[PDB]
Amino acid sequence: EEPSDLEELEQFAKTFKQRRIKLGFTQGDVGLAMGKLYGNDFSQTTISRFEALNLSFKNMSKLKPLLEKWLNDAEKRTSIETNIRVALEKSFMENQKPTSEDITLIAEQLNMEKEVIRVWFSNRRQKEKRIN
Amino acid sequence: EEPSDLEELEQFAKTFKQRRIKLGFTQGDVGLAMGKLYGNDFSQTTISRFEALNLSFKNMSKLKPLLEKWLNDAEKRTSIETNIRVALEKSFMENQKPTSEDITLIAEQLNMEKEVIRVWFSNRRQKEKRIN
DNA sequence: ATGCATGAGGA
DNA sequence: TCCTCATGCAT
DNA sequence: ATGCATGAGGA
DNA sequence: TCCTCATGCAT
Repeated sequence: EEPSDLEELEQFAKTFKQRRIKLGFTQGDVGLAMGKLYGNDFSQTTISRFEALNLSFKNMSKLKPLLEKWLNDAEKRTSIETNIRVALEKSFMENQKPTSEDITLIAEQLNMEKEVIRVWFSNRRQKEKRIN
Repeated sequence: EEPSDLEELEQFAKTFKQRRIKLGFTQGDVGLAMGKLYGNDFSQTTISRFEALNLSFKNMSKLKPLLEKWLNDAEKRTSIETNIRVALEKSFMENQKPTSEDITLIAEQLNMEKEVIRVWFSNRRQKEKRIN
């Protein structure tokens, strides 16, 4: 094993956030600098997820090398109802990956558009793969 | 959470390795291409650790964004004795972070240079923070 | 694929 | 000094 | 900081 | 179609 393991990534995240704050940069500032200085800008959202390890170990591993260059050098949409959420969570608990059919049922059952439900389960499986 | 969570990073790693092999590139080839095309070369070791998630979630998160640019576009040293290792592991089990004093003891006790032992525990704590 | 090491940054 | 974190030479 | 979404790539 | 994975707009 050559790449950073989980404990090391947690330390890098710690260090990165300290340096950013020490230097007076916002998460947004860093994301913008990454595009200006290294050719790949990142959003405030991604910088926030990285610093909190709210990403999978696979994604954190891709990003760490990129953010490390910065560190060295610096030196219509629909909103889901509260009750529908809980039920959705309950379902996720039963089956993490419902089929197109299971899903269609669950949609009508909750009276929600199919695509919205398909996406909710996709987002939920992704969140479950996050470190934090 | 915006960055990739653990499950998503595992999927990206899977995908990345499949594409690399499908395209006929070695891990070394990719590491070299990253320097030629994106300005930050990586070693075969890092590409191997990334593909196996033998890095922390923090480090995987840094690397994923960088390797993602590639993926899109492609489309004197001392050797430790076997018995000393086991004992060292036993020790690690008792105390993960021994002090300079604890360490010095353990060194003489095993008749090994101090620095070598300090480094072994540092490497061991790092390995423990890895996803895999 | 991985053991032993280095080096930057902060401790 | 000495840790953490990222990374890699040598094997 | 995070809910809901998109889009690339493969399934 | 439809998943996984990376990423972000809008809130």
